[PDB]
Amino acid sequence: IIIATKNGKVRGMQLTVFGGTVTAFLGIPYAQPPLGRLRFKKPQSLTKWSDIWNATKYANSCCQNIDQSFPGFHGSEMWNPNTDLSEDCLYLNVWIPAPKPKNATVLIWIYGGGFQTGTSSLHVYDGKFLARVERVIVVSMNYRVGALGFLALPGNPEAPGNMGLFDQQLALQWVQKNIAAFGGNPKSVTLFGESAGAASVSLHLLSPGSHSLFTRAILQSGSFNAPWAVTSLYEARNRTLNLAKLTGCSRENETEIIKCLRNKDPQEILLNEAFVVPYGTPLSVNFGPTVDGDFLTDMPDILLELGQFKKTQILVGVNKDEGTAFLVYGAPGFSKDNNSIITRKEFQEGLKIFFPGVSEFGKESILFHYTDWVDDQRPENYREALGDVVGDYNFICPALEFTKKFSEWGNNAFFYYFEHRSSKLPWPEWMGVMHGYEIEFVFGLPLERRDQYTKAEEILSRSIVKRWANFAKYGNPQETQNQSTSWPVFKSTEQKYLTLNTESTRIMTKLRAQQCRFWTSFFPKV
Ligand SMILES: *[C@@H]1O[C@H](CO[C@@H]2O[C@@H](C)[C@@H](O)[C@@H](O)[C@@H]2O)[C@@H](O[C@@H]2O[C@H](CO)[C@@H](O)[C@H](O)[C@H]2NC(C)=O)[C@H](O)[C@H]1NC(C)=O
Ligand SMILES: *[C@@H]1O[C@H](CO[C@@H]2O[C@@H](C)[C@@H](O)[C@@H](O)[C@@H]2O)[C@@H](O[C@@H]2O[C@H](CO)[C@@H](O)[C@H](O)[C@H]2NC(C)=O)[C@H](O)[C@H]1NC(C)=O
Ligand SMILES: CN(C(=O)Oc1ccc2ccccc2c1)[C@@H]1C2CCN(CC2)[C@H]1Cc1cccnc1
Ligand SMILES: *[C@@H]1O[C@H](CO[C@@H]2O[C@@H](C)[C@@H](O)[C@@H](O)[C@@H]2O)[C@@H](O)[C@H](O)[C@H]1NC(C)=O
Ligand SMILES: *[C@@H]1O[C@H](CO)[C@@H](O)[C@H](O)[C@H]1NC(C)=O
Ligand SMILES: *[C@@H]1O[C@H](CO)[C@@H](O)[C@H](O)[C@H]1NC(C)=O
Ligand SMILES: *[C@@H]1O[C@H](CO)[C@@H](O)[C@H](O)[C@H]1NC(C)=O
Ligand code: NA
Repeated sequence: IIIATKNGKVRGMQLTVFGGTVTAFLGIPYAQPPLGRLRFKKPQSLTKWSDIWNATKYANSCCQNIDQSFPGFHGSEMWNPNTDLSEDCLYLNVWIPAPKPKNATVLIWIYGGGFQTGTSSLHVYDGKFLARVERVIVVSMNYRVGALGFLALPGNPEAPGNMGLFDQQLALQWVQKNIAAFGGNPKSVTLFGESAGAASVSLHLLSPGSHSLFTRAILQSGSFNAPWAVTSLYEARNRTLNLAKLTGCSRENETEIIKCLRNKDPQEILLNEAFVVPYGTPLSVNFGPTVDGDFLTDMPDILLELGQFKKTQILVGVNKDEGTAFLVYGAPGFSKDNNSIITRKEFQEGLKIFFPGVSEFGKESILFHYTDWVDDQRPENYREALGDVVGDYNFICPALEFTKKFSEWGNNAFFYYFEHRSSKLPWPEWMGVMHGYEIEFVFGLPLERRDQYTKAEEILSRSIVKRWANFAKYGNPQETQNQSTSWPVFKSTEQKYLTLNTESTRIMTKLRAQQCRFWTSFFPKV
């Protein structure tokens, strides 16, 4: 099958899924390759072609540093890129149901990776189950990460910042101009993303240039008000200069700095990225979104507080154990290979690692709030406290504050709390329901019975896929047929959320109320 797009014809491939057929277009380009004089610049328009483009295999993933903290360990390496790294990586993928739909709702996926890593060709990001089972069209794109995507000299168009976000935005533009030719409705487009991807989705809610490119939005374990998500103009400039010094590109004319960095090999930029910050944590975002004056016209906390964003429905949620994954990447006493029982002194050492530029009193307040033991004789007490500190501060409390702030302006919002630790995961049990552990359930991998998942997990993923699809089509994430718990809207007063698990789906209220009042009200002062 061939499809005629605004820039030329493209050829796809057929996929047998669950006794049916999905058509896949892997690797359509959506911008001029950002090479040479184009490195660090906004993505440039793609000039037509007269031939048939073969969209039949995933394209190159963008340049990035690979995670090698556990070589040969599937739990980390399944997130490493699975196609060639290259600066020529501005490509996207399309999964359309067969037979060609007539006006299908589109789901657009934005992967995370701390704004430094990630790629849309990962196995857990395969859109074919969602297209087969729910008849939505799934789209995903590669966008530039790290310094190649977010190096910032604010004002200077040679390196204005936010290039990865403008990559995402240009791919959404492609969906507006082209997806009807695939049988999709450009007027029913839902963005969804996880971690830095979720943060990216929330920034598309703020950026006026994105407001007409999508309908609704789904935020999984991530939002732009998280402490890691937005870099100040101060830090962005300092870090760009630290990178120029690290590569001998230090000049006085700032444009001549950008020209000097353009002649460095992609690798040489990648190797020095890590050292532009003085103190780093497992959650560092060396090069990330900034207030560029273009994509972000003001500091996003101000735009949230004052209601400056797209008015629409949102679906937001978090996992029970967001913080645990990061503890084995540097906290003393922790290991994926033992139950990581830490002492009080090890907990305090852990805080120094995750809170380097915090005052001494700051660290003492975290200690005080989180070690008032109900039972001090539990040896996992400190182990669990440090995970909860990292998870509440970095993910859960910013997600709730974003949802409260957002709903206060009249829009329907739905909040979930994902608490299933799946059956086949390679990380140990003490890490619980880890960051990223819901992606496979959202994409419907447990719907594959040969994939070593339990039956309860197939049921959970089936219900989640239905709710996500109903949210994208209708703005309302119910499973209306199989006698399911209704999912109430999240209001600022009552703060009802839905829990997702294989046992009992429950309505609860005011998630982490005492912990988030600490982080969101007391702590930012320090
Ligand atoms: C495809 O459907 C759209 C309408 O989509 C629905 O309405 C949206 C506002 C949004 O809520 C979606 O989730 C819905 O599924 C049709 O749009 C109409 O287009 C005509 C042009 O002929 C226009 O005059 C109408 O005002 C539009 N209706 C709207 C905006 O509701 C569109 O034509 C459909 N196209 C095909 C080929 O089926
Ligand atoms: C759990 O292991 C940590 C990490 O130690 C490493 O991984 C282990 C699985 C094993 O292969 C060790 O030999 C490795 O060093 C242990 O913390 C270490 O403790 C030693 C003293 O025994 C100390 O010298 C190291 O600096 C520690 N390493 C770190 C990263 O803190 C920890 O003691 C183990 N915990 C439990 C409860 O068994
Ligand atoms: C891939 N991997 C990773 O990239 O996680 C980071 C790394 C740095 C971050 C900095 C700030 C904010 C969030 C960050 C997240 C994480 C890492 C820990 C837990 N499993 C396994 C390894 C992954 C979860 C995941 C999967 C896809 C996208 N995201 C996260
Ligand atoms: C693009 O692909 C064309 C056809 O691909 C081949 O034929 C189809 C029917 C499938 O079986 C497919 O897997 C085969 O590889 C080629 O003829 C054409 O040269 C390709 N264009 C390139 C490589 O630039
Ligand atoms: C950048 O930050 C580093 C670390 O804080 C510091 O040493 C340096 O003075 C800052 N400024 C410049 C211009 O390098
Ligand atoms: C910096 O370089 C640019 C690009 O060549 C040039 O237009 C500008 O005059 C230079 N400015 C200074 C102060 O050297
Ligand atoms: C509803 O229940 C039936 C069995 O009674 C099951 O096969 C089906 O997939 C379920 N659907 C959803 C959307 O959960
Ligand atoms: Na209550």
